[PDB]
Amino acid sequence: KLQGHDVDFLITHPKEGQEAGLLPRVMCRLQDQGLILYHQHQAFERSFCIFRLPQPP
DNA sequence: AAACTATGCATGCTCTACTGCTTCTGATCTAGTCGACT
Ligand SMILES: Nc1ncnc2c1ncn2[C@H]1C[C@H](O)[C@@H](COP(=O)(O)NP(=O)(O)OP(=O)(O)O)O1
Ligand SMILES: [Mg+2]
Repeated sequence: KLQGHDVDFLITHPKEGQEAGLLPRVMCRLQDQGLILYHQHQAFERSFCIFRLPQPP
């Protein structure tokens, strides 16, 4: 598809047994960066958000 | 020699405080239902 309504990703680690708490850390880091308008919760393995994309113009 | 007053005792009622036991209430928590999303 060339058009959509959302962008969906899947995060994994080829090595077994390391992504115990990956998502909270990445989400909080992005929030510190200042891009998440909405976090589903503001250990979980799923979340939907509303990113803040800066357009080139 | 008699009357007044200092001293004390015995008892009931009341404020005040303190310690301990029991019960009630505010606060900390899992099941059911509807709804959101993917
Ligand atoms: N009700 C459901 N039942 C089963 N699987 C589902 C599902 N809803 C989603 N999935 C699975 C399959 C879906 O591909 C994926 C999430 O896809 P989306 O972001 O909800 N819709 P997409 O991005 O594909 O299209 P568009 O750009 O037009 O909005 O999760
Ligand atoms: Mg999507």
